[PDB]
This record gives sequence, structure tokens and C-alpha cells, in this order.
Amino acid sequence: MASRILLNNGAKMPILGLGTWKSPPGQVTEAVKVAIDVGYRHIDCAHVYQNENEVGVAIQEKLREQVVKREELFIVSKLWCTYHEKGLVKGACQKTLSDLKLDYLDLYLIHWPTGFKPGKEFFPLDESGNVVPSDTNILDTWAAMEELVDEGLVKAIGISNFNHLQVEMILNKPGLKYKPAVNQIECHPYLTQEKLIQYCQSKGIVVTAYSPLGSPDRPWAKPEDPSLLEDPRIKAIAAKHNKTTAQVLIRFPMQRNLVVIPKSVTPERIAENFKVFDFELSSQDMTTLLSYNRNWRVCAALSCTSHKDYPFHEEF
Ligand SMILES: NC(=O)c1ccc[n+]([C@@H]2O[C@H](COP(=O)([O-])OP(=O)(O)OC[C@H]3O[C@@H](n4cnc5c(N)ncnc54)[C@H](OP(=O)(O)O)[C@@H]3O)[C@@H](O)[C@H]2O)c1
Ligand SMILES: O=C(O)COc1cc(F)ccc1C(=O)NCc1cccc([N+](=O)[O-])c1
Ligand SMILES: O=C(O)COc1cc(F)ccc1C(=O)NCc1cccc([N+](=O)[O-])c1
Repeated sequence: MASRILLNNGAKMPILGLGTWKSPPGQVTEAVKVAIDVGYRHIDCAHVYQNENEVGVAIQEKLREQVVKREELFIVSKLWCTYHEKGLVKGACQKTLSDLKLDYLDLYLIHWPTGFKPGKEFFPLDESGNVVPSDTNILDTWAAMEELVDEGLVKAIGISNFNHLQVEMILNKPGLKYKPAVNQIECHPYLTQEKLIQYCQSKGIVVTAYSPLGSPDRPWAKPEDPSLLEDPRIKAIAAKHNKTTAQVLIRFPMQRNLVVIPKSVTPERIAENFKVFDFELSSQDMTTLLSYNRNWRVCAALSCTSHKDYPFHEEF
């Protein structure tokens, strides 16, 4: 399969990237170095992950070593919720650029549609534990993102965790200058996202699947929870193809025309997870994997469920 997908800004994006949420700061530099050595050309980052400085050390060292050229890398980061204000967006992007030791990002996403009160705390709370919103709306934040393209800080802009009505709100924005290039959403066999994916693809927006292995290291995992990597039905498809369960879980979104960003800090898994370009799942395999949907969503925050822009009350 071709390694890159064409975005609606005219640039090509590698369909396989390395995730970095939860990658410890003392391990992520070597994880990213190994990833680049074994062929990864796309790294998914965020300020809220608190490890961009260490990701940046790896990127810079591989550029200095001339393992890769900057134009061959596709570096993604995200604007955190406490920076949705007009006057804060550029500085938030600049801090990410400084930490990653880059002069531009290939793609910068609104991380969540929910804006929060600015300040030091990433989740400002009231005394009952509700997140404290900011009055900013998704359209003014979008205008601020467009300015970053026009200032040369980012080559593409997009969104993450937007439901179809929130995507539509931007597409219908008066005076829209740049369409979102990407919507990055949770997607795996237990949360297959058909409706939102078809909506986005019909509008020319590329979808990136996050948590493709079900995020088994998420901090709120419970022992009894569903496990994609241990599902015997997925293991059987993997065995039939002489691949690992993770390799099937990564190839699955690729064949839906999605980008996919599995996370690992384990060098042998980083290399394993990249070995997915030389086998195909049949149409029957694909439909069988889709049949496992249970609307099982792993990534959301209870503190945000009354925010006016909370994305997951809508069906899709
Ligand atoms: N936009 C958003 O709101 C958002 C939300 C969630 C995630 N994301 C992005 O998506 C990335 C991926 O999602 P995620 O981190 O939630 O989880 P994930 O990629 O679904 O799963 C990561 C977990 O799978 C393990 N793993 C990786 N390869 C494996 C293999 N071959 N065999 C067995 N276990 C394997 C990792 O272990 P080891 O690391 O110990 O090897 C880790 O515990 C994130 O890191 C982040 O970049 C974005
Ligand atoms: O958001 C991510 O990329 C992964 O999840 C997190 C990563 C972090 F470093 C810290 C927190 C989270 C987390 O709780 N993420 C979930 C989340 C965030 C913001 C808004 C909402 N919401 O439901 O509106 C949900
Ligand atoms: O709520 C958070 O901040 C992170 O997510 C959890 C934290 C926990 F301590 C326990 C469970 C979760 C959890 O299930 N999170 C995923 C989730 C899916 C769908 C809806 C919600 N919600 O909060 O409305 C949350």
C-alpha cells in the first residue's frame, strides 16, 4: 500500500505514525529515535502530553545525523483546551515549536472542541469538580488557527474529537479561509465510527484513528475491560495472515483510508508495528472486524460532560 495520503492542503501525510501520549519522558527520546531508524516519518504529539521537549531531542538528533531530511518528516501537535483564546493561540503553537525544536509543524490540531479557562492548570475545576469553561467558540478559535498558516508556523490545520455537527459548524463558518485537513478521533474495532468517518471523508477531510489498540495503558483502565489485543476473534484473523494482533489492528484503519497512530515505547514493538505494508485484509476480514463494534469509547473526561461543546452527547 502507498505510504502517504493526500490532504486538502496539497501535502502528503504518512498513513502510519508514532503516538506519544503516556510515553515517559525518560523513554520517549529513544522511542522516537528507534521509530525514525526503522522507517516512521510521522510523529503525533501534544503540549498536554508533557513530553514534547524530549520528543524534540530525538527529532533534532536524527535531523543532525542526516538520517532524514525535515521535508521527509510529518510532525503533528495540538492546541490544548486552556489556549482557545485569540491572544493565546500563537504563543501556544510557538511553545510547541520551541520544545520540538522545529520552525514549522506539518499539522496543528484543535485538540478538543471544549475551551477551558486559561491558567496554569490544564483542567481548571470548580469546587464540585466541573471543568471551568471559556466563552470562546470553535469558530473564533478556527480563525486563530488560520492565522498560523498565514504566518508560516504550520503547513496544515485540523481538528480532533469534533462530532459531525461541530465539523459542519466550521465548514459553514462565514468567511472560512482554510478547511480542516484532518479530524483525529478514537477508532478501533469496538468503536468503528462509520457515520462520522463517512461524513468527514465525504467532505475531503482525512480521518486519523487514535487509540487503535484500545489504549490498554490509559490511566483509567480496569482489569475487566474489553481487550482488543486479547480478543480471540482478532487473534484468529492475525494467525491466518501470519501477523500479530497489533499488526491486524493497525492495518485495519489503513484499509479504510484512515491514518493511524499506534503508541509504543518498546523498541521491538515499534519496529513490529511498522511491518504492515506487505499484507492485505480481505473485504470479508474488514467487514468481520467492523462487526465487533460495541460503541465502546475509552477517551473522554467526566469533568467535561456539561461543557456546552462536549462532543459525545450527539450520536456522531
Ligand atoms: N487526539 C486525542 O484526543 C488523542 C487521544 C488519545 C490518543 N491520541 C494519540 O493516539 C496515540 C495512540 O493511542 P493510545 O496511546 O491511547 O493507545 P494505543 O496506541 O491504542 O495503545 C498503546 C498501548 O499498546 C501497547 N502496544 C503497542 N504496540 C503493541 C504491540 N505490538 N503488542 C502489544 N501491545 C502493544 C503499548 O505498550 P508499550 O508502549 O509498553 O509498548 C501501550 O500500552 C496516542 O499516543 C496519542 O498520540 C490522541
Ligand atoms: O486528550 C488526549 O489526547 C488523551 O487524553 C488525555 C491526555 C492528557 F495528557 C491529559 C488528559 C487527557 C484526557 O483526559 N483526555 C480526554 C478529554 C480531554 C479534554 C476534553 C475532553 N472532553 O470530554 O471534552 C476529554
Ligand atoms: O473521566 C476521565 O477523566 C477519564 O475517563 C475515566 C476516568 C475514570 F476514573 C473512570 C472511567 C473513565 C472513562 O470511562 N472514560 C471514558 C468515557 C467514555 C464515555 C463517556 C465518558 N464520560 O465521562 O462521560 C467517559
